[PDB]
Amino acid sequence: PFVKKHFVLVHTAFHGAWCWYKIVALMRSSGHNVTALDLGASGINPKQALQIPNFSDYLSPLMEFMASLPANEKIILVGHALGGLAISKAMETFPEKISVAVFLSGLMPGPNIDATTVCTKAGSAVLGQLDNCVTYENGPTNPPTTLIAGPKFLATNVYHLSPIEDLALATALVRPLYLYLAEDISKEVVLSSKRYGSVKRVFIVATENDALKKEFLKLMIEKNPPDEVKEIEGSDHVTMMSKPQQLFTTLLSIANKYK
Amino acid sequence: FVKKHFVLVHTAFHGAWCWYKIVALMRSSGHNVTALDLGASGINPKQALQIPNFSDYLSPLMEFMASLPANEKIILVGHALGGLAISKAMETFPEKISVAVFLSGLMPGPNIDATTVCTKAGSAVLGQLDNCVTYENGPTNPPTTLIAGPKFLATNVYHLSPIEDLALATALVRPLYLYLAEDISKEVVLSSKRYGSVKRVFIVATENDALKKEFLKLMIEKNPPDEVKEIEGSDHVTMMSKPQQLFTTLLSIANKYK
Ligand SMILES: C=CCCCCCCCCCC(C)=O
Ligand SMILES: C=CCCCCCCCCCC(C)=O
Repeated sequence: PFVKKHFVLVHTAFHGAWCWYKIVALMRSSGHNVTALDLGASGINPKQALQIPNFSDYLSPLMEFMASLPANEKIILVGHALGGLAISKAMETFPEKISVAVFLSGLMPGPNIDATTVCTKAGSAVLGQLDNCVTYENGPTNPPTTLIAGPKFLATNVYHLSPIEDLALATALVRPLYLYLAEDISKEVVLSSKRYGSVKRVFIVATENDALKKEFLKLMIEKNPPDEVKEIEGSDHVTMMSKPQQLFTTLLSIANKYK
Repeated sequence: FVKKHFVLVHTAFHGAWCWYKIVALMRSSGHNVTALDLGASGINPKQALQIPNFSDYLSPLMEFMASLPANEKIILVGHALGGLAISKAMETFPEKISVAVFLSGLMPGPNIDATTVCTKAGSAVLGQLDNCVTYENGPTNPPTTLIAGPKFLATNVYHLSPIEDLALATALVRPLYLYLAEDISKEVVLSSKRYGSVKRVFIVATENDALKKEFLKLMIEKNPPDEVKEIEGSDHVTMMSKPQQLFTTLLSIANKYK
């Protein structure tokens, strides 16, 4: 008995809706509804990084989408890494519209390990890594304005287990990420047990993730326990690129279990 | 093995991203490749309304061509609408191009000009299936931009390509400013001494469109190239449906016109 479901996919830093193309295809092909979103200044979003210094505007595309969702319609919300922040806010704001939330190697802050804590730890693994660089559109007196992912950083830390053509796709598509202030992030993402915590949650681990160490990972899982943790072996950070079929079946299974 | 430099130019709605399979094959084989985004294409910062003049659309390529030291020749590949862009580049920097390749591209010449090839190309897209136009200059002025619908992409463009590539494109196609024939005709002027001096190869690649193939045959007849090659089983986006074949063809062309 087929039950049509609605998957909503949220990308990580530098990326956009385009990174899910293999997953979007498998979904639409099986009869499910899927929405892959471009966050602020991501993918083909019209905004430029410098134009959106407020974290609020980076998340607006998902919040607007969440608000426009029809009555009584539930979705399986999936966030990849940094996208974890975006969906956490969506969970806190519209808990009743989310069947189950999935954190794919996602930043999963909780009441006992706030957003800024997770953002600082995350920042350390990206800033200064290989050829990644920052800009100073506001002068040396102020914090760097944006972060730009380098091709070597992508090939080594993110796409090391993915098809080489996927690496080429990424280099031609990744955009700068405005370096949002922790203070601003801390005010936008505030989670409570009664709302955020009432949403079924599952975390997916990428066994060969070289972008986000398992140390930091186990920390979030331990300090903000999900309803379940699943693994995907042989996957690098971008599971949707390196292990698409496995991620797809894992998502259908998760969808079925929490419907 | 002589290292070479391939410069790829996309067609309407697309961007440098559509060449990802070809770009991957060239880098791994040792060659250098540049996949550019034209104005308001791919991740180019401009929005269609900001580039109402065709010159604005071509700027990323003209700009790239100028930065090239005359001694570093390239193989310039233009796809479909991209044919107009490389034609302009052929006229301005003729000596920097070893050979110019038109992948089912618009190939205007002295006998069949830019406005002619354009009007024809546009009739195959405007009003087709779920495509639509916008009016940012008011309801009384001609439409400003053309947007590619997903059904049109599935049926008329990616019909012979992997389903994921259709999904990829639906997530990345951007609007195209509806340039004026008058602007285009004035921007794309070609002369036998410059444009005509560049080695030119046309690649035929289309499958279930007799009229499309006819139009393509009309340009080859009116503006004869130095050679015509063919690729079978390709839909509109050969780089998606027949990657390995397109790649092989490009290397062959490159090794022959050093
Ligand atoms: C505190 C500054 C905000 C910037 C957030 C940096 C963290 C991004 C983590 C995701 C890494 C990736 C390649 O997906
Ligand atoms: C004078 C009209 C110029 C605008 C014509 C736009 C149509 C694009 C045709 C090329 C087909 C394609 C997208 O590959």
